[PDB]
Amino acid sequence: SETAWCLDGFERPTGVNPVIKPLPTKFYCPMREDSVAWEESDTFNPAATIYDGKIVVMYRAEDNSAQGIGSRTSRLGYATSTDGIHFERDTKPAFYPAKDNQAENECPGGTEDPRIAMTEDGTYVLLYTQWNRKVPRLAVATSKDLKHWTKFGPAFEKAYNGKFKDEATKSASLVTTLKGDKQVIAKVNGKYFMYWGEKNVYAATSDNLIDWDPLLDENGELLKLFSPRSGYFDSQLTECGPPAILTKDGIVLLYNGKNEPGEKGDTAYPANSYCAGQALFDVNNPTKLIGRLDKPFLQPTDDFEKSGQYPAGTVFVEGLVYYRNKWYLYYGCADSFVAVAVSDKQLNF
Ligand SMILES: [Mg+2]
Repeated sequence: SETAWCLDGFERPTGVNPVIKPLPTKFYCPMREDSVAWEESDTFNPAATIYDGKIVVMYRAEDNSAQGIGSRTSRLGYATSTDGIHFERDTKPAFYPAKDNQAENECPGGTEDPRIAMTEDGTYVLLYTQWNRKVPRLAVATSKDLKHWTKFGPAFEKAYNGKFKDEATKSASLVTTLKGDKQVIAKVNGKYFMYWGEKNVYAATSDNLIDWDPLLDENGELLKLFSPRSGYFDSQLTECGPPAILTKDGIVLLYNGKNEPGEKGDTAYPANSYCAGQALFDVNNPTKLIGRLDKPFLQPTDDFEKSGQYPAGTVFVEGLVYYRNKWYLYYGCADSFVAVAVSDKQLNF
């Protein structure tokens, strides 16, 4: 099969979704200095990882402090599961804006759209968006326990004398691999590597997981590994999803395509909807694109995927774990809920 390399075979378990919905839970916010209903409006765009024998989903939670996409405060919840479907949720968010070293970048919009991957020595590396209602910035935090976090600030703060420190950035997929059943961050040609971006798929390297250097073209502009394309589901945006997976057949990148309305999109899919795709890069040259799905492997199907805070619908893939011999894929549903799909497919390592 020409698509044998992809991680497909996903199925929504019958009747279980969504697995995380909003709740009226309160916590004392150090940014507001006030008790806030931190997950009252929408719970979506989740990171996922494995810690202490369980699946952990860290979901993007929004309060009702305003109406409109990007108008409120995002904080990350902490939910655990032993079956991938039923979650036990903390009442206090595990990650949030505060009067800390990142206050200016994260106030008042908070901390959005997390992805998590883990090093071989057990360090969780969180890539997320800082939102201060001016510029979204991709930033890095680390922890050993997913609760005691150190914030290191924007991923591109230092690179090339700060060239990109005030550019709008988000949505990063670190390269990982499986060593046996254990999913860990993997160097490519001696460097840590990630795919990142929303408007195109860009990349960056690092020696230390915190300071990242975006790949550039000959003019010193961001190198576009691939881009939105006329006539396909990913015709307006190509936005990186969960961490990438280095297999024997290439580096697999799950990503989110936004469909251009009308004839320059794929009219098989709803206008403006986000449906999930996959790309494949060469293991030795990780900027060399060697595969890309013509059609999405996941699309809005249930009513809470087809419309919500985002009216045109999303299945926004962002968390992915290998647990109890299966893949559990966590995705945002129309910027409003978290859902799971499960696959038995075994990739080649
Ligand atoms: Mg093999």
